[PDB]
Amino acid sequence: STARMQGAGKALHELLLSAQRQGCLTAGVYESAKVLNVDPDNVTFCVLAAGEEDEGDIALQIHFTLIQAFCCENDIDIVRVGDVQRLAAIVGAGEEAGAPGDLHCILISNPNEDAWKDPALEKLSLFCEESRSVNDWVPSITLPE
Amino acid sequence: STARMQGAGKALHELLLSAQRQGCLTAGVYESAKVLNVDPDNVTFCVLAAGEEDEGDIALQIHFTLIQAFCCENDIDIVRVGDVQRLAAIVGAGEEAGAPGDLHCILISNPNEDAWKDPALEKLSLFCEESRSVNDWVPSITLPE
Repeated sequence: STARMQGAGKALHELLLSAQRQGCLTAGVYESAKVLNVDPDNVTFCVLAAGEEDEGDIALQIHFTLIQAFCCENDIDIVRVGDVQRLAAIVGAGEEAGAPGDLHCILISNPNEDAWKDPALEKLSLFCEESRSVNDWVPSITLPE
Repeated sequence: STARMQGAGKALHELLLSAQRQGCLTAGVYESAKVLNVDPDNVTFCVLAAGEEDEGDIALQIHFTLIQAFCCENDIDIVRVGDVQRLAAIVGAGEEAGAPGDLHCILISNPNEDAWKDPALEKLSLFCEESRSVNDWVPSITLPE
């Protein structure tokens, strides 16, 4: 895989960990929708995730369409991951109350109102900008195993 | 009911008819989500509708939360109606292919790229502005019978 792609997986991986450790990681569609309605101005990155077990989920795809429309109109960087388990493992760092019931959508906000100069976030911001240039608005990232 | 409220029902009723006649009325969540992703800049009004038959529909409420978050962040006037049948009758003007499968969400866009100086639209725009002042972001309108 490309250096850019490998760099994306690492950057997203790192971004997920730092965010959950800083308590600025929102998990699940329901919770993400609340945040987009309550405090959108502080959202800095969005990850949509689904797998073969989700194919045929109409409501979920509508959610992805709505979440994508929002992030794009608000200049929120958004990517997609297809390895839900790999994602569950990463996000599943703290004391899971069983297993993050829903990881189909993940939002990351900045702890402070001002910008969050996180290197991984800037790395992804450039990665998305590049995919956007070829009209790939919700590019997929392959998380490092 | 208040003059303002009665004026809202009439304005929304009129707005619905003019819009469907001008082919700038999008019906249903799926179609509305597509439009918000394809051409949001031309959406001028949003109506969410549901009834007792929808209580317990989780996916639908998430849709309402996402649609509301979008319209609000984009300054799209949004209201809600609880009389689905009354709404079906109004929207059901043309040759229905059975019955508008989904009227839970309705979008209205302006025929031209420029503003749409429709009197009913301006009437509702003021009605929403007033409800917004008392933090009522998705106010309900009672359609005239």
